[PDB]
Amino acid sequence: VINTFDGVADYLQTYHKLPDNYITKSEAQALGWVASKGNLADVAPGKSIGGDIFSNREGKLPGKSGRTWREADINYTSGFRNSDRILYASDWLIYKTTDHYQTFTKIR
Repeated sequence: VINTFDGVADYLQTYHKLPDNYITKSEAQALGWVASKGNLADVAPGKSIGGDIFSNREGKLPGKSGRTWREADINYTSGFRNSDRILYASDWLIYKTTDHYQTFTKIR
């Protein structure tokens, strides 16, 4: 599984897409995922949540018209989701978060 920051970021860059292990929460919900139960590994073995649009409500991330930000879970294996996320733009700027969207740092 390609679920590490470096794996995802190198990948995102050479393929312009998320690796195979990711699904959206809506997708995830459709196969039986309940956030309150921390059961994703059960309904969707070996997958993590990633590919939903991050709204960038608080302008912490570089803005531009035509630019869309997207999110994805990092270092997930089973249980409750962690606080680790990767944020990628349509123009392919990659940022990381480890504090649940509070602070962002450039990775690519």
